[PDB]
Amino acid sequence: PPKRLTREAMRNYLKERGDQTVLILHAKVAQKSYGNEKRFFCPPPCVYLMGSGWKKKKEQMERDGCSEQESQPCAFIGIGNSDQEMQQLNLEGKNYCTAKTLYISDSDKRKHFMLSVKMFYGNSDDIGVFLSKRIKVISKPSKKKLKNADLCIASGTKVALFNRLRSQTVSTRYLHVEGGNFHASSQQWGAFYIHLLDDDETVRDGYIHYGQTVKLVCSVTGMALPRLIIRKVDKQTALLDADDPVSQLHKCAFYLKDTERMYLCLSQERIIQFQATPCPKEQNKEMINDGASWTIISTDKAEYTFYEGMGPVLAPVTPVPVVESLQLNGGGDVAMLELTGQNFTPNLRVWFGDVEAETMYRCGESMLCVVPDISAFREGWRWVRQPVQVPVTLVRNDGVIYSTSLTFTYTPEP
DNA sequence: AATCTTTCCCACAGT
DNA sequence: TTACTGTGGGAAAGA
Repeated sequence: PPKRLTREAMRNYLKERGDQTVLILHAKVAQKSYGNEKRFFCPPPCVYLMGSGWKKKKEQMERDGCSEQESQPCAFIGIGNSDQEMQQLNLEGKNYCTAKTLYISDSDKRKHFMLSVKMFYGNSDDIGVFLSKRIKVISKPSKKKLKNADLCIASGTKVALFNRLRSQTVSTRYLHVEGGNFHASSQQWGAFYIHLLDDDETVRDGYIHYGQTVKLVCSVTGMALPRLIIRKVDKQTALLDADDPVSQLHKCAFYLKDTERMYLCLSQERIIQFQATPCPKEQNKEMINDGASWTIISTDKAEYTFYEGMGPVLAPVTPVPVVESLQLNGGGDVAMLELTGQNFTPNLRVWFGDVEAETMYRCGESMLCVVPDISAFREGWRWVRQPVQVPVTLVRNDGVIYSTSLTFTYTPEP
């Protein structure tokens, strides 16, 4: 039968933390296909397997007699209904795989959907079903123009940047940090924070408009580009006088501030600067290189982390709970902690460090638990003598551990 | 009338 | 050459 997590096994986990993590990276918007069209999601949704637990799991399975294909994690992806209209992803040799041929027909009437990722090992042992964040279905890019918060880009949020032509032999390329440099990758795409700057030269809020100075920061490596002025393009000109909101899937260019019309530009797989030509017709326009035209789109991320605290289990690890936030109560006579998040179940207990707490399930989004007494952690303490911080972890009845990034602090009373 | 969003159509450059 | 395929741009339709 399945075993409950022991205090010792929790201690061992807390010491090492070899979690298995599934990340799903995708755009927040998808353009619908009309008729027999296939307009593929771009950038292509990406599944990443993160953490040292994938290697540990793989070694455990092979020691127990699995071959390499049997221990290989497998993934299928689709857009959230029936059927095995799900497309296979190849994760062999890679950390990750992109879903390059997903689309949504106009016969689908949903205004929003989630990607569904189904995972199992090559021996057919179920891992489970992992959901993306919400994706809004759009008809096509505008323009021009804010009341539609969903179609605008807020300062501090993440964007992908890709470079297309209508038809080319060469692969669509995506801004992606790799090998210690910004590159225009055919295989992976980065998500960049887009920071609006005080254009004097720090954080400034609100939505991004053409003609504003922004900083692009890789959400993964923290690498940053120089100050850029984001400008609007149509066909092959950057419009110098546009100042309307930047919107989903619009073409734009990045003029390197204080430069003699140099723009961020791709060259094969390299990111360079290229000089625009001044345009004799009208002076409020500059002709740009095709490598200097980028499509911008807001990006999101679903992340699930799990660990077999008591060894292999027969139930899938999913639905994986995610804790958004922690709220202290008091309240009743008991010190209570409220957890808000997703995928909660009555088979979960909140653990404070290596101490299991009485936990009350309310719904998939809410749980309460009894804050252990400080002596719990500090033997003989009859009150909080100095601050004590402990990790908060969710644990399932079969010993699977769902780590949280959150802690709880006991603070001395003033 | 006017303006905006959705759907439909076509042509490009690659198979 | 003709036939077929995603994609951007622009026309037509619907709101």
